[PDB]
Amino acid sequence: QLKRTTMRILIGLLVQNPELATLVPPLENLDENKLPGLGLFRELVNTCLSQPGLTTGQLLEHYRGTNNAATLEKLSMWDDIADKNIAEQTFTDSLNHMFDSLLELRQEELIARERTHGLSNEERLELWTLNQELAKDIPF
Ligand SMILES: [Zn+2]
Ligand SMILES: [Zn+2]
Repeated sequence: QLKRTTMRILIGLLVQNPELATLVPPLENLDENKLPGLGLFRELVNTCLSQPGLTTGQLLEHYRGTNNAATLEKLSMWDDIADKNIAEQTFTDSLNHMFDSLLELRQEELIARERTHGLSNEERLELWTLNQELAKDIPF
């Protein structure tokens, strides 16, 4: 009866449909500490890209023995996301929500940085840009 969250959907859908990994943009320069589940998601995407065509069982086997194995097992049997017809649309929708979340975190970071240290011209333009566009047992 797992409740839906952005990272649960992304990781769950990827485990159940590893071919979805090809839809993910490069995540190399993201800070996994800013978003629970992001580090795991990025690991899974890299595994899938390393072995095109791998099945769900082959993906889960690669992660046997890791500290996330039990969580991926649960997401692999999570039938709330099991529908194949809407899987891809749900994946790309949730991808955008994840990056939306990172935008909101960055805006909050720049606001805090502005009070404590002030902003550079580049950072102040970034904050202005964010303000305009943002106005318009599983641990994640
Ligand atoms: Zn590996
Ligand atoms: Zn949406």
